[PDB]
Order: sequence, then C-alpha cells, then structure tokens
Amino acid sequence: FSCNVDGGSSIGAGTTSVYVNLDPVIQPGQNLVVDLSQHISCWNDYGGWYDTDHINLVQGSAFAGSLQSYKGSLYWNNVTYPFPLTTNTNVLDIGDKTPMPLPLKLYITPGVVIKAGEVIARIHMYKIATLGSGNPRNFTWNIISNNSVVM
Ligand SMILES: O=[N+]([O-])c1ccccc1O[C@@H]1O[C@H](CO)[C@H](O)[C@H](O)[C@H]1O
Repeated sequence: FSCNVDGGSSIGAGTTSVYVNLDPVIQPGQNLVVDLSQHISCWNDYGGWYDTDHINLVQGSAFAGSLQSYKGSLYWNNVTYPFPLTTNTNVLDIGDKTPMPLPLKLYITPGVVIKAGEVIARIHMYKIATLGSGNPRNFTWNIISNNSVVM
C-alpha cells in the first residue's frame, strides 16, 4: 500500500507535510474547508483486489497544537465525524492500482487566525491489508497552510 501528496514520490508510512491553499479570510460562524482529496491519494500496490488494503483515520487525530482550542468536523468516506476525532472512522477499502484521492475533508469552525507554514492539524491514518498479518502501517498527515487566514 502506497500514497503520495500532490503526485509526488511514493509514501509507505510515516509523517508527511500536506500543503493547502485556504480561503484568506474566515467568516465568523462559517466553516473553513480543507479539502484533502485535492492532495492525498493512495493505491493498492498489486491492483486487482488481490491483497485488499483497509484504511481508516484514527482516534486522537486533532488540531495542532498550538490551535487546539478549535472545533470542527472531519469528513471521511461517507461519514462526517466531530473533530478532533474521539473514535476510529469507518474503513475505506483500496484494491485498485489506479490512485484514489482520499475522500477526506476537514471543516474548521471559528487578526491572523492561521499562520502559513505552521502545522494546523495532525491526521493519523491506519492501514492493514488482507493476507498474512496484513502488514499494518501508520501514516500521519501534517496539514500546513500556504497562506495566512484572517478574521
Ligand atoms: O508497500 N509497498 O511498497 C509495496 C510495493 C510493491 C508491492 C507490494 C507492496 O506492499 C504490499 O502491498 C500490498 C497491496 O497494496 C499490501 O498492502 C501489503 O501489505 C504490502 O506489503
């Protein structure tokens, strides 16, 4: 099982920065959207649904931190969860070699509120396959804005 960010080199585990362009202003009482399907994709390294991968997001995934005071929602594969995550999400099954953009969106409920270049969320993703032990692996996606977000 492998992923990449913005079509870059393959990733098999570990922590990766994911840079995102956000709305430069965050309106009071309105959600700021961080569409991660636009950046992260993963695939089965054989294809053909032979050793199918099973992917979920993990309890404890949260805002960073410093910025933990915020609340929000995390959309993952047909379900919208409160964020930070207090439980593991549903499982997404990956069996094609064609990359699948992750069905993942973060919603952030509100001078500069978000600083470009700082980690603003840490999303832990868990993989286990089907054959043998399943060869479980952990990924962490460190979400970083390319731009300031204000008021
Ligand atoms: O993870 N890999 O870098 C990798 C590259 C080529 C072939 C298998 C492979 O890993 C294998 O992939 C299969 C299907 O995705 C399962 O995830 C299995 O657990 C993994 O070891």
